Amino acid sequence: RPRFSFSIAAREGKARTGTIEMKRGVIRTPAFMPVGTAATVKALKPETVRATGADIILGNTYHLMLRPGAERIAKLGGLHSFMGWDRPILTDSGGYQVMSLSSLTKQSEEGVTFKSMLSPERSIEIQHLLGSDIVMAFDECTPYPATPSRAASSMERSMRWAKRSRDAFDSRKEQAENAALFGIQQGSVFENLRQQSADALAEIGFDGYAVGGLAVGEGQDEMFRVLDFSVPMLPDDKPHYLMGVGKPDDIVGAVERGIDMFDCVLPTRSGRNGQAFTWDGPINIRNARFSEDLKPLDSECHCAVCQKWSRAYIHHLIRAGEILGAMLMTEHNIAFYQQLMQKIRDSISEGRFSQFAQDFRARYFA
Amino acid sequence: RPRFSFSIAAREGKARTGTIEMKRGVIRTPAFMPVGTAATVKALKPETVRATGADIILGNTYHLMLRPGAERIAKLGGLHSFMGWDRPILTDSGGYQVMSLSSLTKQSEEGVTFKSMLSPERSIEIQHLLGSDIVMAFDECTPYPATPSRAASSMERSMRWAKRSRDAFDSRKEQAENAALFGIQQGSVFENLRQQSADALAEIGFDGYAVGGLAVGEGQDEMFRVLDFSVPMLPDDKPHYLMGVGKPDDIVGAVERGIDMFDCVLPTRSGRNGQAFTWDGPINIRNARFSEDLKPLDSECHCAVCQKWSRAYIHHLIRAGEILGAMLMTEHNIAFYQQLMQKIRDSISEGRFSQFAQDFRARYFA
Ligand SMILES: [Cl-]
Ligand SMILES: [Cl-]
Ligand SMILES: [Zn+2]
Ligand SMILES: [Zn+2]
Repeated sequence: RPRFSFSIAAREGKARTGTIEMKRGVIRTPAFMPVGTAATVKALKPETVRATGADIILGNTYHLMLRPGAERIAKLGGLHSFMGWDRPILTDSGGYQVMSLSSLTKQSEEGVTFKSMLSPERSIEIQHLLGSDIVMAFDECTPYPATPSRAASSMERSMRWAKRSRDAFDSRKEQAENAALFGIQQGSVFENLRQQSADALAEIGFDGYAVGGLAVGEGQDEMFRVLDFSVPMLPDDKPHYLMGVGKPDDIVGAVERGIDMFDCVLPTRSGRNGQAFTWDGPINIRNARFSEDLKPLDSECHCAVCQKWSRAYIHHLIRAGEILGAMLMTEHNIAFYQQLMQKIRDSISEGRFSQFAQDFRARYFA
Repeated sequence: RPRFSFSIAAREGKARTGTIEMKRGVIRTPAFMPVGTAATVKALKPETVRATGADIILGNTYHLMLRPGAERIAKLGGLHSFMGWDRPILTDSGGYQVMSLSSLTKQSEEGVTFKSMLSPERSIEIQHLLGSDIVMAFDECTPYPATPSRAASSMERSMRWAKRSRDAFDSRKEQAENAALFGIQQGSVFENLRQQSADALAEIGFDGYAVGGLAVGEGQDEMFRVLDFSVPMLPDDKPHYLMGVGKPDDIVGAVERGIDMFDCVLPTRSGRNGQAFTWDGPINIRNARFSEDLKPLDSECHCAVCQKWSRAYIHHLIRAGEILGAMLMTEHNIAFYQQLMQKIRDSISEGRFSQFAQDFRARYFA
């Protein structure tokens, strides 16, 4: 396999389906990436992640650079070996969580200093030490809402940081030859800033383009409005990655607007909290109505959990605080997300994605 | 298969190896039973429990009679169906944990009343509703130390309760025809009381005989001293079950004294707390010395954890509080216990158990 090759096999409107080929494996798109915080997809062995259909996982950098440390992971053979996942890993830059999770942060043009310095150069180096396959440029995730002036200042700094990220990645031969680098479009909800950001990123040149700054509480209508004008600004022939999204209906609508890749903690985190996704909408398995329900979490789901255990049993486990409850809910939810992506890919390939989206919504929101 | 058949295939001194055949499966003896609290072996799917080599698990009754409730489990199809374990389950009577975990307990000849009535009859009924394969008679676990008078009074009540348990079990045709009933020897550390208890139990007649009251903080020397005279008092041709034991060296010495069955929470509970069993003794994986150790938990262990992950990774997971850490430590520890039992069975079958016990101790305590 090549370092990186994205091929589009079929299209319907703005939606696309295809593959990314990388040295460590093929990624089917549109793709959902389960999130690995701290070198684990919470409550799942990697073989179980793979059994759900995942082709790639996201590794959070912020936690790993603190514990166990990036240099330590490199000394131990890299993240893939360490956690036992041998397929592609996309790593975030660490910049978003440094702001969310640190104390006493101090921002400058050089980077961010924080207490538990992270610059573009150090972020790219950390991602190299982890052995990331898809490296994210280091940027500033603009708060929402943002004034036009502040959104512009933040986007402009992020574009300067994108060039620094590109140059740091290219100056490390092993990384440049074996990994890919994605740039991140910013600009808040403002069309002119989104266009300037797209133009700057395309001039630098990246292997893929993320739409940043949209998992920030703005609501689906506004997110879709921004995607409507933002995704067409990005190069058509490269993957489009919507960071931090999202709920099933967010994914469907984002694919309808040209997005190829997704990640979010919802299936894992909300699974451990008792929320199970089904084709008829989410359910909270802790509800007393499930205490004697012998049906599986979802009546059509093909996952191992739905083949073997009832709602009543999982209700009991989650109410009791049992680890197996978290394991089963997470496996089912990640499997549900992968089945959603498979239905999306198949429907685009067959020219019936518009109908699929309509049928999906009618049933999910009934 | 029959309802119950215990066959001894080989013997060395007081040690025995053989099989218990029951409707739901064969149990190889000496046997270690992983403990299922609240209808789950904590942090493991049943298929993983089986992959470690377990033939039978122990279900705690006290928790289940409270949550989800025995009648509810019966309505849902029984414990086996509920949790997805189709092999034999031994259930405790609930009497020990009612004393440990309840408030405002009130004891009488009829049974025990408590706040979150449990009589011999109700205990046997609960175990029936769960669908237990091996039912334990309801008894009083005598505190340690106990005066001779108090040990005698408690043992005498337990023998009256053993007869009530026998009669309740026999009066339920489906239970009598499909399950087995074990009686529990009491008498604290006193040889004369242990003999009276053995005689009373043998007169009633049971499918197997437990040695009760020895997982109570008395120390290994005293436990072994009591086993030395207590196990020969029980019928030779029936299984001997040492309840609540124990550490690996406790198991080896108890087998040398004629015990066939064991259960304890040590491998599961202490696994979640960071203690891993190895042929060279236990280690605490949280210790900083393991942070860069690429070896598996144990250098000879055949378990899936030791084939795939390093000490350094599991150290990281346990320090981070990650669910996968609990999963991996528990799988390894239960696998270690099953490998110990396999080595015990093979060495007795080959007439070299005395040498095995000596070699085991020399290395485990080096
Ligand atoms: Cl998560
Ligand atoms: Cl436990
Ligand atoms: Zn499922
Ligand atoms: Zn192992």
